[PDB]
Amino acid sequence: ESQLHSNKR
Amino acid sequence: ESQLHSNKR
Repeated sequence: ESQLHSNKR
Repeated sequence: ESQLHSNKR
């Protein structure tokens, strides 16, 4: 989820 | 995003 919440927007 | 927030944990 790291990656995803790095994606963020 | 719904489709992934769907995965919440």
